[PDB]
Amino acid sequence: PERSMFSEGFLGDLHKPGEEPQMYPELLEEHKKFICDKVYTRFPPEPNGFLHIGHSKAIMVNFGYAQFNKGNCYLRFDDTNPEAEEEVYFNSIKEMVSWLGYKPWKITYSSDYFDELYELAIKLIKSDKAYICHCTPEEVKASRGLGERVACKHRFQTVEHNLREFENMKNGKYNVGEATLRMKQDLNSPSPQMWDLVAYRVLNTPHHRTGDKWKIYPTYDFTHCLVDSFENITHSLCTTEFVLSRESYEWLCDALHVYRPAQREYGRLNLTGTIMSKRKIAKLVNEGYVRGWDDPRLYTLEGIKRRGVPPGAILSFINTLGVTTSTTNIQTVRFESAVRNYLDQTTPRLMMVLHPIEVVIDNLDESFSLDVEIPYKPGKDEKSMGYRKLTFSKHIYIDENDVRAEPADKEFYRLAPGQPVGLMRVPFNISFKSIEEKDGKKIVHVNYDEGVKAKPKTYIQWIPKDTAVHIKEVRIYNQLFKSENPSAHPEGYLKDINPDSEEVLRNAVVEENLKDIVAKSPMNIEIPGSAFNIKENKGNNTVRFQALREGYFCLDKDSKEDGLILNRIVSLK
Ligand SMILES: O=C(/C=C/c1cccs1)Nc1ncccn1
Ligand SMILES: [Zn+2]
Repeated sequence: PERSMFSEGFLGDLHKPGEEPQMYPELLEEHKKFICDKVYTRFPPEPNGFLHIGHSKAIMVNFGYAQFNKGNCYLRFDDTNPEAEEEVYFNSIKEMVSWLGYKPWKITYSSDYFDELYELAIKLIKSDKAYICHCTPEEVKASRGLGERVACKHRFQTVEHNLREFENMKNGKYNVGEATLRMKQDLNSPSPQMWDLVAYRVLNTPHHRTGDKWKIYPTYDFTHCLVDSFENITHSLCTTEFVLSRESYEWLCDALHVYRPAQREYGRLNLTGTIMSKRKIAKLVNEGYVRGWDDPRLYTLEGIKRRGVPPGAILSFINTLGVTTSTTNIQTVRFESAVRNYLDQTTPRLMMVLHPIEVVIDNLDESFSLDVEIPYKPGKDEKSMGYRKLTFSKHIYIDENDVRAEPADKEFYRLAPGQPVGLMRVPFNISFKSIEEKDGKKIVHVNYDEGVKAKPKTYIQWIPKDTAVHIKEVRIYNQLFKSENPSAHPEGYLKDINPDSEEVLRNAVVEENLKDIVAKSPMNIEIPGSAFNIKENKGNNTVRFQALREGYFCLDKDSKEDGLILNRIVSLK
């Protein structure tokens, strides 16, 4: 069957809610009375960019564990750092959580706790566990041993001197960088994540949610653990990148006599052949190598969604990988295989011709009409998706590569002189007659070999000409880079772009019944017995189908009724 990842490995061996290891075990009664034996997790994306595919593991681990155990999961924006904070990041994050079929129990912000965090900075100062430093960034490197660690004169300032200076920082007394608030931890400890970390930095800038009220803003080292305690996070799950930071994490809570959440780290998801440098990908969008942050060639969530990948395929893929402390190293070919096997089960089959050539069946009359009924998914579940009718007549389209004017060879099974080809779901074959040159285009004349039972070597797809839908653009996508390590290219990652990563076909046609797939979309066909049957909302990305001999496609963001634009999700293979 399908073994869930939440009952195995890293997630299946986590503690029960309410049994988080505490230095002071009496801080659980106020914690237990809030959780009521429910799991409480968080998702804390920083809203200064788009989510890539790695965040889908962060989303699945945190919302999925909360949902698997009938608990709750916060959607917490980590707007600790005040900047321009463009609203599209906040929306895109919300949409990508909702798109993956997870509903947050409550949407919160890190800025929501600036008041409570300022009170705990005083308590830490009053506890002689912090101090204000006026050191330059070069000075603290020497005090950290850029070597032998030495203390600073500020560390021995009286408690009342720290209180006096911090109230000055609050009221915009000093400039950016000239004054900090460092935790008084331990300099003999070998962990560099404990060499008097900065807890508050003076910024004197407006925050998009709080404005000019705050002139000093805390750091990540101060914010993560304390906001987890405020929201009674039973399991605070993050990537193994911050495993050394768990000492300072647990330190700050034990230094303030607050509930100490359990930070357990999992290995992040690393796809081979992916660059994660936000600046590098920014360079691509600006110079035009891709047509937006949601370009179907990117491994950002918006781009993967626009490529046409169904959300359930992503989750089904992360689940089969599992979650351990070991960081992965998965080839993108295994990701495309998962999406391919998912669409094989959940999409209807349509007839599309990418490089059409007009066919004239000479021996058929103009009034001739043979209705051919075709199921949307031939197989064990035919009657579930329904049937459709195509009218076979004198004028049809087939693919240029399915007809050749010279006799065939051992590798060519399609239309040729002396070698008839079968038309899908059509009783009898068509035989080659001649090729007419007309209006620049080529027109193949055939006979319909009616009444003669002869097995063809293959059956090709075809479109009725009179009711064919003409597609403005079909975009065939491949890997954006030629190699699996673009940053290691001797001439730079820009010199490793795949020029053929996007091919735009201008003359494709598809059968009329695509209009029927749009009307039934969002279709949301389910994989029996699978736990990853996510229902989607309306949108061109949900209009998915398989072109019977070409691959899987969907409607792009830019598609309209009088201007269809298709994306090739993944090859047929
Ligand atoms: O999509 C990204 C990276 C996306 C990011 C979003 C926000 C910060 S990085 N990288 C990629 N690399 C190789 C091939 C395709 N895609
Ligand atoms: Zn100092």
